[PDB]
Amino acid sequence: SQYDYIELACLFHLPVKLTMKSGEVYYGVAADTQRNSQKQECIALRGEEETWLLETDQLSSMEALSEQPHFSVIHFK
Amino acid sequence: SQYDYIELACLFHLPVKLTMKSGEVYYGVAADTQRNSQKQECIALRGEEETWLLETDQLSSMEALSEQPHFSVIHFK
Ligand SMILES: [Mg+2]
Ligand SMILES: [Mg+2]
Ligand SMILES: [Mg+2]
Ligand SMILES: [Mg+2]
Repeated sequence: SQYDYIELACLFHLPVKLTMKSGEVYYGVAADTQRNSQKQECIALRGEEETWLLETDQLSSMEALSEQPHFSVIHFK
Repeated sequence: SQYDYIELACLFHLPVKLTMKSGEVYYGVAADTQRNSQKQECIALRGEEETWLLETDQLSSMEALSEQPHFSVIHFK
């Protein structure tokens, strides 16, 4: 069917590179999905120095930073 | 879910103090995960003058040498 690769990255705490529709890039460990204070759906990404709540509606791509069988680069919407 | 702190240390190239089950201590920068020539899973630790392939099965503890929001210490076994 249809795999939720965001959910799967969080389930396995995968290291990922996230690119936003703005073009900004973030690197870190996929921690969890949650809503931010604005009630927008987010992925919690634990980066080197801080954790970001990044809106899933604003994701352009998610890239694996490790070898695993699930994905290399996922391009969204 | 459970985090791979060896993977995360290498992802962010964290400075770490590694204590082996022998009691030997190594300091350096976490570089990469790879198998050694004996096919054992290792962390490549870049020391001051050389890089060591240290078996992950032989790790006792990994201590942070920098303040960061991932760990101060990880104990194995
Ligand atoms: Mg939205
Ligand atoms: Mg750094
Ligand atoms: Mg010296
Ligand atoms: Mg072994």
